[PDB]
Amino acid sequence: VIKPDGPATILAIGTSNPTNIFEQSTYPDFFFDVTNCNDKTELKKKFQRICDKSGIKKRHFHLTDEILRKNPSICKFKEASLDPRQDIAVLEVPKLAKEAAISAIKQWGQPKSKITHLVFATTSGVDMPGADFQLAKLLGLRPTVKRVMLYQQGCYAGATVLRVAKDLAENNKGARVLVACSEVTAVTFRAPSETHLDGLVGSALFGDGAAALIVGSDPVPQEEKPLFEIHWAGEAVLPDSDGAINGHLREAGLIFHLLKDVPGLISKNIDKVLAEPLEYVHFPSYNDMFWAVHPGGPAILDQIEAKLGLSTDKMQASRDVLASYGNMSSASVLFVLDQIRKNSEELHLPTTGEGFEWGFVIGFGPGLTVETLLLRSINI
Amino acid sequence: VIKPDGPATILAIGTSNPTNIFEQSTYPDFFFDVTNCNDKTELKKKFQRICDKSGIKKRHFHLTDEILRKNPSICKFKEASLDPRQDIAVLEVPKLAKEAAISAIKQWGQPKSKITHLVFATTSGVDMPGADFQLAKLLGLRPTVKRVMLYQQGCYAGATVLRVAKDLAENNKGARVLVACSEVTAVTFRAPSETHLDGLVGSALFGDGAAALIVGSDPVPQEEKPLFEIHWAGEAVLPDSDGAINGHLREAGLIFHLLKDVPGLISKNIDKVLAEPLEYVHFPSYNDMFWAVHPGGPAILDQIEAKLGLSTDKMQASRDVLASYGNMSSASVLFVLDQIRKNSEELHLPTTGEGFEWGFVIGFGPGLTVETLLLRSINI
Ligand SMILES: CC(C)(COP(=O)(O)OP(=O)(O)OC[C@H]1O[C@@H](n2cnc3c(N)ncnc32)[C@H](O)[C@@H]1OP(=O)(O)O)[C@@H](O)C(=O)NCCC(=O)NCCS
Repeated sequence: VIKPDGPATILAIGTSNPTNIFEQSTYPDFFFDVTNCNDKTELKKKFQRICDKSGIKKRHFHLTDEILRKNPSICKFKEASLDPRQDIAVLEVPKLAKEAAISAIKQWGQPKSKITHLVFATTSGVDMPGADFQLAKLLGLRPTVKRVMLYQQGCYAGATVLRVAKDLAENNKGARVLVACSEVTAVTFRAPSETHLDGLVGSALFGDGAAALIVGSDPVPQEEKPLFEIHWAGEAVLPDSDGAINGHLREAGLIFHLLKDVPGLISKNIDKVLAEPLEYVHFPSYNDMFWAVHPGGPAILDQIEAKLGLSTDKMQASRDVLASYGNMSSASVLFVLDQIRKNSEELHLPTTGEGFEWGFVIGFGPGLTVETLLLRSINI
Repeated sequence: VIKPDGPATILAIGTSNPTNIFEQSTYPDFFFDVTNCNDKTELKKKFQRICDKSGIKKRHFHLTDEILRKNPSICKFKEASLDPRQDIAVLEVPKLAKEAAISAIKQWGQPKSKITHLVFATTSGVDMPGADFQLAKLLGLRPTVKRVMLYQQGCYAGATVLRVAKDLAENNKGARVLVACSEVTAVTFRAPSETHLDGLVGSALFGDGAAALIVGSDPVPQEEKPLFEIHWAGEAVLPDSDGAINGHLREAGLIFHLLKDVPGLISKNIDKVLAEPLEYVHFPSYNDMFWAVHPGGPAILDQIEAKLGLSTDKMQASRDVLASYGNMSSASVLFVLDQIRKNSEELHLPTTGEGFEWGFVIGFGPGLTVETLLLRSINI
């Protein structure tokens, strides 16, 4: 059996976001108005404070005043609302991923018939057949596409899809994996409550977006353009982090429980989490590496930056994504990678990874699970 | 980078089921009593006829008369019931898998510390952290265990976990994958209705169970005992099968809709689906192969048997699993593999695959997706 020789390589990155732009400056005005919570004046000041410090400037949402008016239960706190949230999500998640996938396939330059695998991740509702099937059908991929559907994996899923794609691409000759992460906040949209302060954080951070990539080993020279090589993939459940990030798909929708200790737990353990991939590549200085860190919140980026002694330009690509699109869960880290290669091509840098050789793709979510990938950039 | 040489090998199989046995003969009496539908006499006769022709003799359930009385909403048709269904499923799914995993690890003979990967599949509710995290924690596996959580993939998931485990084991040296499939019917439990005849099928067929396997390449001689080798893994979405098995996770739980003839569609296309792996091994006669077909119902086993001209003993292991435990979704096909292996050992057959060299693991579900794996048995 002939197995491919080279590491799993990202051959194309494409992104998409819904067209309805919501400025973070005035998001509390919209948020408290659609959920009929204008009377909760003290809670609005608290949400304004969180939004002002969120590092987010704008977010793209599928949900509008019109869609929330047509589905009033989504605007209610504890009322049965899973059915209309799912009906929106099940349709929009693969549709958004379709636009991201088309852009990734167009950038790749090869026909869609060469796609042998499909890895899809979403935390925006569940359905049978899954979003993976829906995407495959919408794009017109081969009916024999090998699918890996990753439902409800949260914010580390951007890293999980690349970890899964690594093994699929590297173990199958000629395998070209379509990776897709798509998040639509229809299921997580929570009305503000004085009893759910961690729900205000999620409401200030979560945005919509989709990212798609083509991953494959042994790139065909003068045909495919290698962007990043995946050299190591792994994860870690952080000690004493039980219940730090919980998410339950209830009748009222997807309820997130975020403890305030999340940025601190990641900072305390980030050096230990990065220990194994660092030794694989002979301990390069943190400041000699590129960083595609999931913008879970600004406090996570600020505290990883401070704990590791990183120069302020390292977290810039992550902060730019957070500023322009917010926390798009699984999609976020792939948008960061796209921004890293785009900045590199725009500035005519030595490599696709901001001039640096090695880099990290870090995602975090439920567990607390921190998913890490060691990437090598390509010389340009 | 040193990659392993051999194919992904099943090194141990362990199974588990809840202790409450419900005989199929009198199941309609229990079912119509807990759901308060004793007055629906004509529907009871129709359900009795489905249970009598189901090929199922007994099913193991976590749900009892006691648990259903303490959770009245689960016994209702359209009343909001996802919350108590989830509370039960989220706790019981990894607990059942723990028991199956312990049995698999014990049969393997190596410490649990050597497990580098965990692939979990379930259609019995969703949660963040997933059932994968919960299983890893309950077993005390390394905090760095690489996880693949397969939620809501239905009845093909038993084959998907093996396809995923194939690439993980074959692309990583020393990798030992814990495969786990666990199904508890708390979410699929549907009160009988004259307006949901598709629900009667699921009510007559779905049972509880868990199966766990240890998958790895390059077995260390005189330490590990190879049971089956995975040589090919793939899938296919059957033509003109749109909406054949639709499953929606609603407020009232998991609702199934069967818009097409599932057993008829698989039979018509099975020759075409099996074409690629048969080609890999020079088209051996179907009757010279072992069959680990998912016991979705009696019709699928009967119709594949008739279309492919199989001798009656081929579907026996699948029929024995259906008879003893019903349709345990993802877990079923792995129980069949265990039964094929067990029959082979007790009858002192030449191979672990009932004397035959090559064989198929066929899973089917939403799409209509048919997942197939080509396995080679081990000489004993
Ligand atoms: C939420 C966040 C943007 C707030 O900005 P900040 O720079 O931390 O500013 P502060 O911490 O001083 O203020 C945050 C306010 O929200 C509260 N808050 C922050 N995180 C909270 C949480 N997880 N649960 C409840 N309240 C929280 C703080 O207590 C404070 O409330 P206050 O008005 O009574 O003082 C920041 O803490 C952050 O990014 N946190 C991580 C968010 C996260 O975990 N994201 C991943 C989600 S999967």
